[PDB]
This record gives sequence, C-alpha cells and structure tokens, in this order.
Amino acid sequence: DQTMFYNFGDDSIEEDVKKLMKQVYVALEEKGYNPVNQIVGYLLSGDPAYIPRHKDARSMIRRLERDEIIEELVKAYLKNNEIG
Amino acid sequence: DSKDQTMFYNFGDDSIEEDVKKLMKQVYVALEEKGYNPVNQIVGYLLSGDPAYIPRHKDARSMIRRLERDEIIEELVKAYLKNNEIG
Repeated sequence: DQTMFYNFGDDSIEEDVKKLMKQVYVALEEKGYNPVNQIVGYLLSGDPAYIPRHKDARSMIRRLERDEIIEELVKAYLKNNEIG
Repeated sequence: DSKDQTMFYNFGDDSIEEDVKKLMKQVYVALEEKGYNPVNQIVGYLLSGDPAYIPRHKDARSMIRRLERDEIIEELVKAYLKNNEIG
C-alpha cells in the first residue's frame, strides 16, 4: 500500500535477474533446449555447461552468484503466491 | 473444510505445485514470526540440502524430506517465467 522511495540502483538485483532470465530463456529456446530443464540443472549443480554459449548466455549467467538468481526466484514466488 | 479417507496408508494427494506452495508458506510464516529473513534460509537450503537451515515447525522437515530440490527449483523457475510472461 505505502509509496516506496526509489534510490538509483535500488531494484538492481531484481532487474538484473529479470534481464538475465529473459535472455537466457531466449538462448535456450533458440538452440532447442527445454529452458526450465537447463536452468534447474544449472542452479542445482552450478555447472555453467548446462547453459548455451549462444547470445553469451553462459558468460552472462556466470557473472551473477547462483544465490542471487535463487533469491529472486524465491522472492518472486512468495510475492506472486500472496505469501508475506 | 479439507479431510482425508483413512482407508489405506496415504503418502500424500498434493501435486508438487501444491507441496511447494505449502512448504514455502509454512517456512516463511515460521521465520517471519521470529524476525528472520525467510528468503535467505530458503536459498541456503536450496544450495545445500541441509535441513538445519529450516526450523522444526509443523511438518516443514517432513515436506523437505518428501520434495527433491530439483522439483522445488523447477516450480520456482516455472512460476518466475509465467509471472514475468517469459515464453
């Protein structure tokens, strides 16, 4: 309900992960992968070889901590499931 | 207003989607009530598989026993793509 103050760079992890997931999804679909399968394999194993080099998806995903991507997945899930 | 027919040993009727929602709600409430950042405990659990990250509260520990982390992370990823209209 309450208005939030915006400080330049406030939403940087949320926005960073959103940008990354959009590009990673496109890279996976274009190369014929099951995007959910490959993202799960990467997040569980930390093995970047589950992500294509296509569209620089592998290098881009390696620039974020897996814990930061999982954090955003968890925060998004709670919010979209009205948990709070 | 939910119930269960006690007519054979039942190891659960919930779908994985239902189980993940129940786990995430129970853990969030338990941690939020006690002043913890719940997201950090859930993330630490998903990175490790160590139940010590999760409070012993209701059947939290029994829910993580029954779910695999690949299934929890699959549900998180599916939900994230859906809710951000990705694909």
